[PDB]
Amino acid sequence: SSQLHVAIVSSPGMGHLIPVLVLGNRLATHHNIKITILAITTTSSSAETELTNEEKTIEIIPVPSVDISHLINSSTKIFTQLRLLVREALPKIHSTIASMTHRPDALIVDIFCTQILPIAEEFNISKYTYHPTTAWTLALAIYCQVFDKEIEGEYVELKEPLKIPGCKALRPDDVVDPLLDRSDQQYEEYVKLGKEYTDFDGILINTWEDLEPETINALRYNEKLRLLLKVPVFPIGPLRRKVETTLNDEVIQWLDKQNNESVLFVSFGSGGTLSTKQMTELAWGLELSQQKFVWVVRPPSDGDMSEYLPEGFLTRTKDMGLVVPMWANQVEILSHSSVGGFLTHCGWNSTVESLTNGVPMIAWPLHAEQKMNAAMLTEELGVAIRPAVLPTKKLVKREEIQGMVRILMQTKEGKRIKEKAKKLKKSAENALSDGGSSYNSICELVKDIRSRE
Repeated sequence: SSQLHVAIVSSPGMGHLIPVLVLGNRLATHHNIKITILAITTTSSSAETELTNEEKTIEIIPVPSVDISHLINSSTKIFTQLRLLVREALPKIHSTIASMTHRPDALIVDIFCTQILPIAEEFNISKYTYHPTTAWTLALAIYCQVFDKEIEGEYVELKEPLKIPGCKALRPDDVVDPLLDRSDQQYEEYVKLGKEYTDFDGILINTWEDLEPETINALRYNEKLRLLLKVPVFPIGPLRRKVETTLNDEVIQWLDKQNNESVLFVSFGSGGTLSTKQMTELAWGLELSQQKFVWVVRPPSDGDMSEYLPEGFLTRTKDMGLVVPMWANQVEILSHSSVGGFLTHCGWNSTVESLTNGVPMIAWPLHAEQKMNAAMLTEELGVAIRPAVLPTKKLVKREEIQGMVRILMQTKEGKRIKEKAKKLKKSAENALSDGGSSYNSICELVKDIRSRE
């Protein structure tokens, strides 16, 4: 009777489900909320079998999408594909919710599912969107419908940056992928998402007031912005996975010998991979740095580990570093006391796993909103150092990579950057703890749900 039913909808891919699984976990930590996760999938193996609880409090339901292969081609952007899939899946999602015996009191969609909006309206459910990256990139998405109408040619071409009312100016090189090419599908789909945000009952952003106090304030009170929005923002971050016991973590038992904060963690996760030329440079610059590291490798994309590395790389670096194939327990490593640095694509979940541990960063942006994330982490916050030219524009050579490592790990500049990471970690802990802003922002989102019911 008293307890709420919240349904969170995840677009496909572990990279999208885990944040949604993290968000439901927080809602249910402090507020008597049954979480159902509608998990939009696409097709793979005999994994067509498409933590479901003893008390039925956190259930994952697979929602199998309909096949979009006939609406795409080999040159379609992954933003556009994601949007065409959710668009096409809409009836099956209409069907899932309609046949749920306990219908949800509130529906939260992730950022790639805002087209579910009519379904929530038809069924009369409170609607919300989960923006899982900066409030900055959120304010860009919303305002882009104004930049659309007042800029004539490409954005990538501009001489001066982009004035988001209230907010840091966005230098054209640092723009999100949908905005690289105005002729593309994804550009016109991005401008739409921006106008879809405002139709929800509120927006949740995985950030916290201290980290983005101007942006969040702009969102709430700017003259020019509040024309576009008219709904509240709930900064509830930084949300991310707790540390897990695992079975024989080869990397963790390595790190137990090393000295405190003396290892550089290098991983792009699943986000991405490097080309062969950029891979072998990173191999040298790590080798050259005379610096202890753990490196997660994905065979390269030019458009047995030894093969795609400099010859006898591992044989040489045997004493110094640790090379790891495919994947690692990233939250767990970043939580090791003996880790001091992190070269990362700046995916906002990886960033937040690093910050909440006071690990500073080498910002290596790759796609999506990562450039704009790597801009905040260096200019705005000073918790990271990026390469002089975004590694998407020009190769980053081993000499620069070498000095990057040495600065971060060895010098007093590195110690100050890490000092900033440890302060950010602290103000995140405050924001999450009882009475914090993110804590109260959640208790304020609950208040909104219980009000419309």
